[PDB]
Amino acid sequence: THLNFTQIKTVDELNQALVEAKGKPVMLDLYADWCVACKEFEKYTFSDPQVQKALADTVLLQANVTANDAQDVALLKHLNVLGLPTILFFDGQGQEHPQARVTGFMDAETFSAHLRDHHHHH
Repeated sequence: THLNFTQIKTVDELNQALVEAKGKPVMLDLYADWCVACKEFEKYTFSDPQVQKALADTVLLQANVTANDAQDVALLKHLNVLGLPTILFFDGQGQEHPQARVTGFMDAETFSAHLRDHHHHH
């Protein structure tokens, strides 16, 4: 099984997705078909009900940079991404918190702990 991502391609598209998500946290997954740890996230981590349920109230975005085309490269540069896998997290105000970035494989337990570490105005 698999998470329900919304694809974005460009910097502009990311920004409008963040505008529409405003009020809910966001996770942006940076993916490529050739990225082994990205496939491992799908196999071991995003497939785990604990992770799925933990992410149920998060807007999930994905950028597929497989081609490394001009738009992909501009997005990666804009986000100061150094390589894959990278997962970024934005709060409900749209602010990215760099300490939350995930830049290597994490199993379900580790990823869930990362996610843990604003609900109904609390």
